[PDB]
Amino acid sequence: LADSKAVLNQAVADLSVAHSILHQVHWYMRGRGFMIWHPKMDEYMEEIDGYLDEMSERLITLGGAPFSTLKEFSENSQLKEVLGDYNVTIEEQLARVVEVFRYLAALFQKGFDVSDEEGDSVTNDIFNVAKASIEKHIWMLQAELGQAPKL
Amino acid sequence: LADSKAVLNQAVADLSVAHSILHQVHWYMRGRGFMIWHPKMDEYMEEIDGYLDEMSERLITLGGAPFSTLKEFSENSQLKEVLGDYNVTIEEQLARVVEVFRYLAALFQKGFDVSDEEGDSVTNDIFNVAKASIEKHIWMLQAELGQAPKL
Amino acid sequence: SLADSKAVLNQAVADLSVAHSILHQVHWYMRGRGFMIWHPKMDEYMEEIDGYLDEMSERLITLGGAPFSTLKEFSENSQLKEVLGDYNVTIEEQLARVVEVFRYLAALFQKGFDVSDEEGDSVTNDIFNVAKASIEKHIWMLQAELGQAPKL
Amino acid sequence: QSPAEIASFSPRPSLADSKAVLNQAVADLSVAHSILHQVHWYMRGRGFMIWHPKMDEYMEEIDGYLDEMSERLITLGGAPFSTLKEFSENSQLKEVLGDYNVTIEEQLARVVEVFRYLAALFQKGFDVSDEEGDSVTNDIFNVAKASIEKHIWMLQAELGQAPKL
Amino acid sequence: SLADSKAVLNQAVADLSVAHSILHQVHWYMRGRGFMIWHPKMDEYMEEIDGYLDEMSERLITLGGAPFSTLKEFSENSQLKEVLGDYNVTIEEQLARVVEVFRYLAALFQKGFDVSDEEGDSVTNDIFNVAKASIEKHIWMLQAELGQAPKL
Amino acid sequence: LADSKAVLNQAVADLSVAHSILHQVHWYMRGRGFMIWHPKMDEYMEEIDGYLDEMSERLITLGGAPFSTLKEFSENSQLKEVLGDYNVTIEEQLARVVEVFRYLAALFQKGFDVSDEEGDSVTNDIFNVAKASIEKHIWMLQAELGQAPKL
Amino acid sequence: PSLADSKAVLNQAVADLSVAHSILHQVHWYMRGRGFMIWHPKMDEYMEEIDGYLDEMSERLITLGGAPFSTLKEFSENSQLKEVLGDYNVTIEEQLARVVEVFRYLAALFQKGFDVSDEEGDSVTNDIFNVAKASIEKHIWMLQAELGQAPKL
Amino acid sequence: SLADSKAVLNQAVADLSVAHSILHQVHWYMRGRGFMIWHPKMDEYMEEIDGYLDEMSERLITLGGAPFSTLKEFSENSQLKEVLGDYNVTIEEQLARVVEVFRYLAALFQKGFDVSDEEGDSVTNDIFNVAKASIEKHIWMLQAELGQAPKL
Amino acid sequence: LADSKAVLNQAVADLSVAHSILHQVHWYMRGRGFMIWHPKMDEYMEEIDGYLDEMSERLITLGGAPFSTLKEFSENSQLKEVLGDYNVTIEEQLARVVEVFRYLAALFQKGFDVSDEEGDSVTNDIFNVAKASIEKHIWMLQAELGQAPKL
Amino acid sequence: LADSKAVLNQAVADLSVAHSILHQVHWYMRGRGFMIWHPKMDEYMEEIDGYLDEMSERLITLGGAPFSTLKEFSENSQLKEVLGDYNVTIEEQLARVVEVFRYLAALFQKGFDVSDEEGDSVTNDIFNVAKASIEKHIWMLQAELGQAPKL
Amino acid sequence: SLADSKAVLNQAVADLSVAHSILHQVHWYMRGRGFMIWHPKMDEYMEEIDGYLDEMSERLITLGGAPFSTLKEFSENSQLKEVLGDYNVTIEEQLARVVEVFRYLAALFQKGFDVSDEEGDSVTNDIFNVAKASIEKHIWMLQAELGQAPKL
Amino acid sequence: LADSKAVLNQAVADLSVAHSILHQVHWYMRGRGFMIWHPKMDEYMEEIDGYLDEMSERLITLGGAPFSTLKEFSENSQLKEVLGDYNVTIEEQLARVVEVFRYLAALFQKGFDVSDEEGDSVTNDIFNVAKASIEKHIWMLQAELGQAPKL
Ligand SMILES: [Ca+2]
Ligand SMILES: [Ca+2]
Ligand SMILES: [Ca+2]
Ligand SMILES: [Ca+2]
Ligand SMILES: [Ca+2]
Ligand SMILES: [Ca+2]
Ligand SMILES: [Ca+2]
Ligand SMILES: [Ca+2]
Ligand SMILES: [Ca+2]
Ligand SMILES: [Ca+2]
Ligand SMILES: [Ca+2]
Ligand SMILES: [Ca+2]
Ligand SMILES: [Ca+2]
Ligand SMILES: [Ca+2]
Ligand SMILES: [Ca+2]
Ligand SMILES: [Ca+2]
Ligand SMILES: [Cl-]
Ligand SMILES: [Cl-]
Ligand SMILES: [Cl-]
Repeated sequence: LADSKAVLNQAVADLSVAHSILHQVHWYMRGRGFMIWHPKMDEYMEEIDGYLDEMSERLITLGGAPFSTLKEFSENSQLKEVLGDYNVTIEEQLARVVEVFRYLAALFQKGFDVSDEEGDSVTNDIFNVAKASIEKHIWMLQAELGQAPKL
Repeated sequence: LADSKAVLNQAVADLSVAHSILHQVHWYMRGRGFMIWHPKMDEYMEEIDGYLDEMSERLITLGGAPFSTLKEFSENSQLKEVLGDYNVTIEEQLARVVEVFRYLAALFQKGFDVSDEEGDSVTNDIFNVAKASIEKHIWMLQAELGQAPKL
Repeated sequence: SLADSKAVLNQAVADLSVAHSILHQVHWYMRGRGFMIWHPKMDEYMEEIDGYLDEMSERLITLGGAPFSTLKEFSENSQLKEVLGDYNVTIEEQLARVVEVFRYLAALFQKGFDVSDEEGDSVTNDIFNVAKASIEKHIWMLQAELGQAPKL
Repeated sequence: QSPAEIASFSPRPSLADSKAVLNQAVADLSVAHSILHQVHWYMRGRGFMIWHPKMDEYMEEIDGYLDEMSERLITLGGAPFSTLKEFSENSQLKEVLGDYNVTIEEQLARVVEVFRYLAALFQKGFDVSDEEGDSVTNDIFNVAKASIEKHIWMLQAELGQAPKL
Repeated sequence: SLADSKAVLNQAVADLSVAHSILHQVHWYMRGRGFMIWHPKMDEYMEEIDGYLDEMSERLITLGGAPFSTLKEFSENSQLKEVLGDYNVTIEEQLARVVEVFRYLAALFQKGFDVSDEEGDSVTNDIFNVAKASIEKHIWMLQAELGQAPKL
Repeated sequence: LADSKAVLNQAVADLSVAHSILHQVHWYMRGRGFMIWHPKMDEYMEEIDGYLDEMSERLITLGGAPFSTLKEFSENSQLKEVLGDYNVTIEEQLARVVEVFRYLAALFQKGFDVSDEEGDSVTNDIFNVAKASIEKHIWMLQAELGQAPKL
Repeated sequence: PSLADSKAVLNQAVADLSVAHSILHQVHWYMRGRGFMIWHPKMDEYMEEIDGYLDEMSERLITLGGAPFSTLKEFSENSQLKEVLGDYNVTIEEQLARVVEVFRYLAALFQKGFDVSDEEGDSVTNDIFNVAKASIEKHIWMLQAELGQAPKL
Repeated sequence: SLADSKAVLNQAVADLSVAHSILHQVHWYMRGRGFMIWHPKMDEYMEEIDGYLDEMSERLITLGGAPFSTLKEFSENSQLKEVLGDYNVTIEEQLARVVEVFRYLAALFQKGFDVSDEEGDSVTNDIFNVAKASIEKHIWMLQAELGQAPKL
Repeated sequence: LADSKAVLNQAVADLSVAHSILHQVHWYMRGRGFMIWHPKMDEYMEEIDGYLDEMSERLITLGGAPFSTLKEFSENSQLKEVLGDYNVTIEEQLARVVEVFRYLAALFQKGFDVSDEEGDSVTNDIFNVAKASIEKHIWMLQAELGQAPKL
Repeated sequence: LADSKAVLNQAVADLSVAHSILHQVHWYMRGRGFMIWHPKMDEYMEEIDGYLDEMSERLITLGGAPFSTLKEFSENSQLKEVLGDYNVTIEEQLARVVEVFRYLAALFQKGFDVSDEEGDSVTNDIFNVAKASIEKHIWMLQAELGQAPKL
Repeated sequence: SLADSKAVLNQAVADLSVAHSILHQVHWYMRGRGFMIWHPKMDEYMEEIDGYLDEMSERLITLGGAPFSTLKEFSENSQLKEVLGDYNVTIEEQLARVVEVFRYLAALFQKGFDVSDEEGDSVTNDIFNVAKASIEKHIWMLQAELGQAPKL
Repeated sequence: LADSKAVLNQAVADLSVAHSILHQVHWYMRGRGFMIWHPKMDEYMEEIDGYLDEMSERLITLGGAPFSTLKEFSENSQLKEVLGDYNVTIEEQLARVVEVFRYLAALFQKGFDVSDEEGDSVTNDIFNVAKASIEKHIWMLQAELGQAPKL
C-alpha cells in the first residue's frame, strides 16, 4: 500500500495549500458578488478541511506519517501561491478557485486509481466521494462564470 | 372552467407545468447571479409544490378527481414549455419566471372569483393566500431586474 | 466517452419524473384500510425520488450533459407508463403498482451502475449504487406489507 | 318594594348572531372532545396502533378551535359556556356509554359524523358572521371548516369512501 | 366508598375532567392585576391535569376497567361543584378557588395511594404519589402568591 | 387600487408612530408589574413591526411608494406623541397602549372596508388578520385592567 | 448476604431481557402481512425500551456488588424464555400474540423483582422494577387492543 | 459626573433611530442586480441597529437619564439627513448611502468611547467599542462589494 | 411529619456543604485526569443543586422553614470542610467525593426510612431517587479508582 | 484588597454569600408578585454563579487560591445574613436584593480599579462585564419598586 | 443467487451479535484509571455495532435470505469466543480485547467486501466497505491510547 | 495605526503556525489520555481559527494586507516546527502545546500594548479576549500536567 499512502500524503500537502489559497481569495476579495462569494470561500475551506481530516486519518490508520509542518506542505504541494492582491477581479478570483479545484479533482482521480490497484477500497472511496463534490463545485463556479463545467 | 373544482384542476395542471419550467431554469442557469438564483429556484419549486398540495387536496375533498399524469398536466396547462438552453441569460431566465408567476397570479384570481361566486369560501381562501405570496415574489424578481412589479 | 453514462443519467431524469408523478397519483387516489399509513408514506417516497433526481440531474449537468426538462420529454423518454387516476384501485393494488415502478428503477439503476463502470465514471457509478440500495430496501418493506418476499 | 324576578324557560337556541354561534361552538367542541376521547380509550381492532394516537391529534385540533372561538367570544364581550352542564345541555351532539366492542370502521364512522356536524356548524357561523360583517369571526370559522373537511376526506378514504361533504 | 384501585382511578377520571373545566373557566373569566401572569398559568395547570387524566385513565383501562367517558358521567360522579362563569370574581378569589380544587385533588390522590397500597398495586400507587407531589407543590406557590403558607 | 394603497401607507405611518409610543412605554415604565409588562411591550413592538412588514411590502407590490422618513411618519400619522415621563403609573401606561391599539384596530377595519370595495382581496386579508390579533391584545390588556374589551 | 435475592432477580432480568431483545428482533425481521409498516418499527421501539431496562438493571446489579451475566450462553441458559427459528410465515397477529406472551412473562418477572427487593429493603431496585412493569403493562394493553382483546393482566 | 456620557448615549438614541429609518428606506426602495442579497441584508443591518438602540437606551436609563422617545426628538437631535424614497436609485448608490450612514455612526461611537472614557464610565465605554467594531467590519464588506478599500 | 421535615432540613444543610466541597475539588484539582474530572465535578454540583431544589421545596410545602444562611448550613451539616489544597492528588480528590457521596446516600436512606414511618410518601420518593443516582456515581467513581462500589 | 487576586477572592466570598441570600429570598417569598419574582431569583442566582465561575477561574489562572469553604465565604464576605422569615413583604425582599446588587456593583468597580491599576486587563474586563449586568438589574428591580436606578 | 454474499452477511449477523455482547461485558466489568472516558465509549461502540447489524440483516432479508435470530444461532455460528465477566481485568487489557474483536470484524468485512465484489452485489459491497473503514479508524485510536501504531 | 496593523499580521502568521503545530499533535499523539486530548486539540484548533478570523478581518478593515501564503506564515512566525513523531509522550505533547500557548499569550499582550498605545481600542479588545481564553487553557493544561499555571 506504499502508493496509496503516498497519494494520501500528497493530498495532505495539496489540501493544506488549497486551504491557504482559498483563505487568500476570501480575504482579498473585492467587486460585485463579494457578499455571496466571500462567505462561500469559507464554506469551501470547511469542505477542504473535511477532506484533510478524512485523508490524514486514513494515512495514519494505514501506518503512514502525514506531512505536518508548513514547510512540508509547501515543498510537497504542486500548487503555487502568490502574494495577496486586492486588485484581482471577482472573475479572476473565481477562475483561480476553479483551477485549484480542477487540480484537486485530478489528484483525487489519481488517488482513486492508485488505491484501486492496491486493493485499498476504503481509501478508494474517500477519493471518489471527495472528487464528486469538488466536481459539483466546479459546475457551479463555472456556471457563475458563464461557462460549461468542462471537466 | 365552470366551477371551483374545474379551476382547482386547472391549477393542478398549471402548477405541475410551472414546477417543470422552474426546474429547467434551475438546471440550465448560467451567469453572474447563479449562486443566488439557482438555489432560489428550489425555494420557488417548494412553494409551487405547496400550492399543488393545497389545491389538489381541496379538489379531492370536494369529490373531484385530480389530473395525475404528465399527459394531462401538459395538455390542460395553458403554459408552454420549450427545450432547455444554457445560452439563455440569467436575466432572461428571471423574466421567464416572472411571466410564469404573472400567469399563476391571474389563474389564482380566476379561482378566487369562481369560488367566491359559488360560495366556496375555503377554496376562495386557498387561492387568495397563494395569490398573495406569488405576487410578493413578482415584486422581488422585478426589483432584481430593476423594474416595478407592474401587477 | 461518458456519452453512455450521460444517456443513462438522462434516462433516469425522465423515469424519475414519471415515477414521481405515479407516486403522486397513488398518494391522491388511495382509498382503503391502511390509507392513513400509506398516503403519507407516498410523500416520503416522492421526497426520496426527488433526491435521486437532484443527484442524477446535477451529475449529468456536471458532465456537460443537458437534462430532459419538459413534461413531454419526461413522458416520451420514460419507459414507465401512466394511466388515469382511479379511486377504485385497492390498497394492495396501489402498493403492488409502487413495487412495479420501484423494481423498474432498481433495474434502471443497475444499468446506470454498469454503464458508468464500463466508461470508468466512478462518481456516477456510486450515485446509482446508493440509489439502488435504498430503493431495494423499500421493495422489501412494501413486499413485506403485501405478505411477500422481496423477490429481487 | 323590589324588582320582581322573571321565571321563564331558557329556551333560546337561536344561533342569531356571531356570539351565539361561537358559544354554540364552545359547547359542541367540548362534547366533541369528550366523544373523541371515548373513541380513543375504548378502541380495539386491527389499526388501533395508528388510530388510537390519531384521536389524540384530533383532540388537540378540537382544543385549538375551542381556543380560537372561545377567545373571540370573550373578545366580543360574550360569556362562554364554562361548565359541563352548559356544554352538555347546549351541544347537539349526543353521547353514549363507552363500549370496547365497536369495530374500527364503526369508530371512524362516528368520528366522521361528529366532524360533518362541526363543519356544518362552522358553515352556519361563517354565514352569520358574514351577514353581520364580523370578518374576524368569519375567518375563524372558515379556517376551522377547511381543516375539519380535510380530515373528513382522510377518514372517509380509510373507510374506502369518497368525502361526500 | 371506593372499593378498589379501579374505582378511585375512575373517580379521578371524573374529578380531573371537572377540575379541567373549572380551570378553563378561571382562565376565560379572569380579570384584574396579575391577569398576564395567571391567565397563561391556568393553561399550564390544564395541561398538567390532562397529564394525570392520561396516566390514570390508561391505567384503569390497562387494569380491565372502563373509564367514565361522557360529560354526564364526569359531572355526576365528580365531587367538585361547578358554578356559572363570572367576570366579577377577583384574581385572588380565582386563585383561592384553584387552591380549593387542588386541595381536593391532593386528598383524592392520597386516597388512591392508600387504596392501591392496601391492594399491593404498586404501579397505580406510584401514579397517585407522583401526581400528589406536583399538585401540592402548586398549592405552595398559589398560597405564596396569596400571602399564605401552604397549609396542606 | 388608489384607496387601498392610501390606507396601506396610512398604516405605514401609524404603525411607525405606534412603535415609537410602545418603545416609550417600554423605557419609561415604573411600578408593580414592570417585570411583566416591560418585556411585553417588546413583544408588542415586534407584532407592530410585523404588520409594518406586511403592509409596506404589499404597498410596494401594488406599485405604491411607502412613507420612509420620520418626517413623513409623524405628519401623516393620526397618533400623537408626548415626552417620555417616568411618573406615569403602570395602569396609565397600559391604558395608553390600549388607546393606541383601539386606533389601529379602527384603521385596520377601514383598510378592510376600502380594500374590500376595491376588490383587493390580498390587502383585505392582511388587514383582517392584523385586526384579529390586535383585538385579542385589547381583551388581555383590558382584562389586566379589570375591564371588559369594550371593542 | 442481605441483598442476595435482589441481586439474583436483577441478574435473572439481565438474562430474560437479553433473550426478550433477541425475540423482538426476530419478530422485527421476519414480519410479513398487512400492518408491517406500523409494527416493524414498533418492534424497534420495544427493543429500545427493553435495552433501557437492561441498562438500569445491570447497572444496579453492578452497583450492588454483583456480577452481571454477560455472555450469550449465560443469557440463554438462565433465561426462562425459549427461542425458535425465524419464520416468515408466522402471521402478523401471531407475531403480536407472541410479543404479548413475552411481555406478560417480563411483567411477572418484574413483579417478583418488586416483591424480592421490597422484602430485602432495597427500595432503589424496587422502584426500577415498578417503573418497568408499568410500561410493559401499558404495552400489553395496546397490543391486546390491536388484537381486539382486553389486556387480561 | 456622567453628564456627557449620558448626552452621547442620547445622541446615539436619535441617530440610531434615524439610521434605522434610512436603512428601512433602502430596504424598501432597492432595485437592481443584487436586490436578492442586499434587500434581506438591510433587514440584518436594521436588527443590529435595533440592538445598539437597546443597549444604549437601557444604559442611559440605568444611569438616570431620559431617552429621546418621540419621532420629533429623534429627527431634531439626529445629525443624519433623510430624503424621500426613490426607486430610481441604483443598487450601488444605495449601498454607498448605507456606507455613509455607517461611517457616521462609527464616528459617533468613537466620540461615545472618548467621552465615556474621559468620565471613567467603563461600562458605557465598552458598549461603544463593541458597536464601533461591528459597524466598521460592515463598512469593510460593503466597500468590498463596491470594489473599494474600507477607507476608515 | 416533624421528623420528615427535620431530615429534609438536614439534607438542605448537608447538600449545601457537599456543593461547597465539590466546588473545592473542581477548583483545586491537579494531576492526570484533570480534563475529564474537572468538568465532571460541575455535573455533580448541578445534580446536588437539583436535590437541594427538591428537598428545600418539599420542606417549604410541608410548612417547614429551610436553613438559608451559611452559618446554619455549616453548623447543622455533619460534613467537615478543610482548606483548599492543590497538593491533593486526583485519586485522593475522587476518594473524597466518594466519601461525601457515601454520606449523602446514608442520609437519603435515613430520610427514606423516616418519611416511610410517617407516611410521607412524596418525601419518601424524593430521597429514593436521589439515593439511586448518588449510588450509581459511587460505583463509577470507585470503578475509576479500580475498586468495587462497596456500598 | 491590595491586588487583583485579593479582590477576585473577595468576590468569591461575596458572590457565595449573595447566592445564599438570593436563595433565601427565593424560598421565603410570599405576596402578590411571587409567581414572577420567585423564578427571577433563580435567574439571578444563575447569573451570580456565572460571575463566581469567571472570577474563581481567573484567580486560579493567576496562581491564586480561592476561598472554598463556607467558613471562609462567611468570614470574608462583607455581606451579612439573617434567619429566613416568611413575613418579610415582597417589596422588602426586592429592596434587599437591590442592596446586595448595589454592594456587588461597588465591589466590581473596586475590582475594575485595582486590576486597571496593576495592568491586568483580562481581570479588568471581567469586572466591567459583571458590573454592566448587575447595574442593569438594579434598574429593573428599582423600576418594579417604582423608583429610579439611583446608581 | 449471490450465495456467498448472503452467507457472509449472515456470518456478520452472528459475529456482530457476539461482538456486541463482548463489548457490553467490557462496558460493565471495566475498572481502572480511564473508566470515565472508556466506559461510555463502549456504549458508543455498541451503538455502531448495532447499526452494522441493522444494515447487514436488512440487506440479507432484502436479498431473500434468513438472518440468524436466536442466541444459539449467534453463538454457534460466530467465530468470536466469550469468557465470563471479570472485574480484575485491567483497563489496558480490556482495550486490547476490544482491539482483537475489532481486528476480527475488520477482517470479516474485508471478506464480505471481496465476496460481494466477486458476485457483483455492489450494494452489499458498499455496506462492508463503510463498516470496515470506521472499525479500522477505531483500531487506530484504541491502539494510540495503548501507545502503539495501528498495525492493521 | 501602523504598529497595531503589524502586530495583527504577526498574529496571522503565528496563529497559522500554531494551528499547524496543534494539528501535528492531534495526528501523532499516542499514550494514555489520547481519547480525551486528541479531540481536545481539535477544539484548540477551532479556537485558534477564530482568533485568525478576528485578527485577519480587523487587519483588512484597517486597510492592511494579511500574510496569506504558507511561505509568509512560516517566515514571519516566531514559532518553530519539527517533523511529526509518534513516539513523543502524551505529557511531552501537552507541554509543547503549553509552550505554544505561552508564546501566543505573550504575543497577545504585546498586541494589547501596541494597540492601547495607538488608541486603536477595537484591536485592543480583540487581543484582550484572546489572551484571556488562552491563559485559561494554560491553567487547565498545566493542571493536567500536575502543575500551577505559572503565567
Ligand atoms: Ca472558517
Ligand atoms: Ca427540491
Ligand atoms: Ca411533498
Ligand atoms: Ca375500494
Ligand atoms: Ca392529549
Ligand atoms: Ca358490536
Ligand atoms: Ca390549552
Ligand atoms: Ca425589540
Ligand atoms: Ca434499534
Ligand atoms: Ca403470511
Ligand atoms: Ca425587521
Ligand atoms: Ca456550575
Ligand atoms: Ca437553580
Ligand atoms: Ca460465490
Ligand atoms: Ca446503549
Ligand atoms: Ca477541525
Ligand atoms: Cl383496499
Ligand atoms: Cl398476516
Ligand atoms: Cl505517553
